[PDB]
Amino acid sequence: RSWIQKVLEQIMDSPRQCVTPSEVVPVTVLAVQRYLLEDEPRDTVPKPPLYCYDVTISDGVYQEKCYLDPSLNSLVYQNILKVGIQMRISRVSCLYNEKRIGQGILCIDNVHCGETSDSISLETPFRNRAHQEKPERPLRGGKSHYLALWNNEDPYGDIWLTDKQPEEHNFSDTKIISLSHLEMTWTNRRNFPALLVRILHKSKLRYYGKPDKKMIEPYQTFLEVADSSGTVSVIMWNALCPEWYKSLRVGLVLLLQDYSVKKSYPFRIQPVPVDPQIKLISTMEICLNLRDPPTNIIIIPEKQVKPEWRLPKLNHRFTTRSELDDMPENCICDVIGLLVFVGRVQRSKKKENREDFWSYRWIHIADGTSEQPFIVELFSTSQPEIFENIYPMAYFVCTQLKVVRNDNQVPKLLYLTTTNESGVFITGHRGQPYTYDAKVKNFIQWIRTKSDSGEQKNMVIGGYYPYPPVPETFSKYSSSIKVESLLTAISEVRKEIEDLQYREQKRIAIQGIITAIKYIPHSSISDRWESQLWREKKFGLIDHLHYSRVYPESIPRKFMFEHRKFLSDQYNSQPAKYVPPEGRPPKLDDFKSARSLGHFEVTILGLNHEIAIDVAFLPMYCPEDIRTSQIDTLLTSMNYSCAYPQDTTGNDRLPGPRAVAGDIIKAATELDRVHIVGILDICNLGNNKVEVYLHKIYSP
Amino acid sequence: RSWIQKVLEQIMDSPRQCVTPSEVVPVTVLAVQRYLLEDEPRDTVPKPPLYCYDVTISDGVYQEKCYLDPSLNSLVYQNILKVGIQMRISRVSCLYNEKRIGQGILCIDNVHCGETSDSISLETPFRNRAHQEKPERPLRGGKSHYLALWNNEDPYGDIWLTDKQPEEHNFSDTKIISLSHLEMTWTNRRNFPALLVRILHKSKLRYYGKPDKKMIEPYQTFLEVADSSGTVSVIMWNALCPEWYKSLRVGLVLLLQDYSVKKSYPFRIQPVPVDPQIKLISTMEICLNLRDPPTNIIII
DNA sequence: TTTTTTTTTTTTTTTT
Repeated sequence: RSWIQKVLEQIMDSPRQCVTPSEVVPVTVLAVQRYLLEDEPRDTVPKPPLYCYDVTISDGVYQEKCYLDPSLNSLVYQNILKVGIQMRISRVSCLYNEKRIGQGILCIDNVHCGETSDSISLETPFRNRAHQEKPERPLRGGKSHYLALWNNEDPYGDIWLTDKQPEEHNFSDTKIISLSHLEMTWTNRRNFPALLVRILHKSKLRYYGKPDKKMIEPYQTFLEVADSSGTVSVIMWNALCPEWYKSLRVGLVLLLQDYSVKKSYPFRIQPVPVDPQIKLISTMEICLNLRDPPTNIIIIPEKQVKPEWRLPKLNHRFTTRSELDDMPENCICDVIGLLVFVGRVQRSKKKENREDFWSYRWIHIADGTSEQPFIVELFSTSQPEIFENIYPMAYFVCTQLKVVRNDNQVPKLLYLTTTNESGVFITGHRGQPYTYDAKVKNFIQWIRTKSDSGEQKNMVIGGYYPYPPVPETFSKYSSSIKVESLLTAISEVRKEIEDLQYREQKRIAIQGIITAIKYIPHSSISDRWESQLWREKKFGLIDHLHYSRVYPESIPRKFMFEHRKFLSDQYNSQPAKYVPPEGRPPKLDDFKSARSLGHFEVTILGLNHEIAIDVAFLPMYCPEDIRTSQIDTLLTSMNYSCAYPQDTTGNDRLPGPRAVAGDIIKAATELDRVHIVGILDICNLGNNKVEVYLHKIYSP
Repeated sequence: RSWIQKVLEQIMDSPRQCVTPSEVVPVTVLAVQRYLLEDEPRDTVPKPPLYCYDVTISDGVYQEKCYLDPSLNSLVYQNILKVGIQMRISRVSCLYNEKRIGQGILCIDNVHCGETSDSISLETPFRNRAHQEKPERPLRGGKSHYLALWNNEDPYGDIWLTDKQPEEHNFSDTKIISLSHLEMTWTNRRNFPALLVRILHKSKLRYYGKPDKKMIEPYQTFLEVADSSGTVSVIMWNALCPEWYKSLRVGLVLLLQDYSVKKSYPFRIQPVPVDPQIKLISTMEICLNLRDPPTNIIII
């Protein structure tokens, strides 16, 4: 028999009772689906976690979906409870979903997540066939739905339908009034007639679901649509995004018929159209709510489009690196280029809610117009299939990129960022979606010229990439940070490390003195230096923090199209559901390191000589940068270009890695008893793998 | 040159080590302030004092604000260590504040307080300019502040401002509701509209800064403002008190915006106003925290 | 005592 069935029979007739199971045999996790925790008593002092998770264990005989007790949510937060792990259940309890007629829900009250399972069989049947239903929904609570395991803007599950194709509708007997006319007469007329518009901007999803509120699929997406008489902001309400979101895209002629015109929202701004001729309507807004007969939205095909209507054409503000160099800040633009680098999918905490996160990742889009790549801060645009599976050597096109500039720092910062109404599309060979635009044709011409010339731009994927480089002087660094939180204590650092969540990144500043720096030939005369101060105070340290370890996934690795899937999966966000690995995968140490140096280990003794720490120094600058003076100092972590070397062909005479390592060690030795201000980078790679890499050493 | 300079140069390179000063020269106390003793280990059976003291001993040349070892607070409880006295420091130590960029701090660890000085100079320069920063703050801690020397219900220091003046806020399109309106509708109002209240009673300050919890300006004052017939016990939190307490007098017409509404604190005792005709709303209370823009509190 | 941010809302009259 199966441990699942044994436990179920053991605790089936004692609902909501904590019962240690008779026998504990490891079970295999196969999925972790997240959803909102609702219908629980929030009066409790430890406010219930905002979200709860369902774990789909398997026992070799049957696989059953379990509801993890929210008290254990920290395990999923730190990615300890992965997919395909050998967890052992120490406590179990039953629970009946009164909103449904089914069986008990095995509740995992206590667990001991272990190691990976060598036998991950997804062919096992489901003990409770209700669990194996086509629409994958949460165990508890009416018509509940699942959210993306990490962020709230990524569509996830099966409710997100993608089967809305154009339909031929005859417009005879239809009025299709102009948007300006509607703006004039939306406060008097009763039956708002039809509208023929074209989507010009599609924005990310917005999850406004709150606990203990009678809300069903609380999603809203903002669409800007334009006709021959202006443009308006169209908003899709809950229960409509699931059916239409994955299908609606920019450039689709829609026929909205039964809508609701409201006064518009003052806390949300309407993006300016690419073509200024389009008159902007700001006093009006169109709300699309799900209706009984699904006719409120119709995707009119292009073939039916008549020039007589003169519908506005989807334009684009495509920009090239050279042009971007001359564009003021906050000047929206579009970028088409070749992905020559992709970074980890890091996460940041929303400033509004402490339990929500943004998923972002840095990518160096590049073109033939300049020698520097577009640095784009790619936040999730509710396009997980493209965002998660993005790889170098791909023609990438984003839609709405706000320009961000900072000239105070000596390394002038010029990186683009994705806006709310942005979009991501991967292009293939000649411009697939945007061939007509001349800039796309020029980019394709450059691609062909490079291909026939035998030149290939260097490619990288993943790694430790703290793009924003701290300024050259601590005063300028602190000009933005508050005085009370500017610095921390070497002792308090431990809590900072222990507070981060999956891929949450943090930057802290610590006051101390470099005591001993050691060089670790990383890839496959003096490498260690010790300070007399260290030899004296090493025996009187209260707590010597040891975080000078570099993980294999923090080393950027040169991309290889053949191992594309493996390389991508080694740096994406943790998948929600297990998927068996094709054949055997290679070793993450089997790929060449895009870096060009070995990592050092820096020991810092606090100003009071009581506490110490061991950070790891991971410079990303090549010796050519040293020779041409593209680095503020040898103790920094980035060259000014903030980009990896391209087709390195000039290291024949330049000092080798060992010479640069000796220079770095000597520079560190120059700071013997000097109170320096280190800038550390704390990133938690999940599964209790927190990397603490040094960024900059601000000397007096 | 000076005793201060000699001792500091002697003990700068040995933080958290106790060294008898090379020379013991009487030094005049020119100031004595009191602040919370957080960041100390509360695991010792003799729990360290809830407050520590900073003494601005002055030599003939300079005066450098020092730190009094909490074990010496007995000399201040009896007022034996007062301003204007002459004392002979016997033990010193160097401590570095890890939340500020600055030089070492002299840690007084044993004194022999004598008698009043014959000549006290208030014009002696400050050796360390950091000590001379106009918004005076305690030597230890990041955003710490000095309390009053003896009682905790008296504003003290430069954090307390009196610069607030009446402002002519236009009421062209300001949505002003009544207190009873919130009383009936405050659990459904996603946004709480503006208010136009008038102060009736202003309470004495209350310091709730415990040593272990990390709080900034643990100052809290309860103001009984009454808009229209209704009256509620508004309560200002955190660092809002030392920006509006020395300025707000009873009878000032306040315009509170971007506020919060919650349940009345269980042990709260709302005072009855002079006029009985008013309604004493005692179910919900408006909390005024420091919003990033300075529009939350505007007096008309 | 402490404690912040976010959106959601459907419907049968007028003629002068």
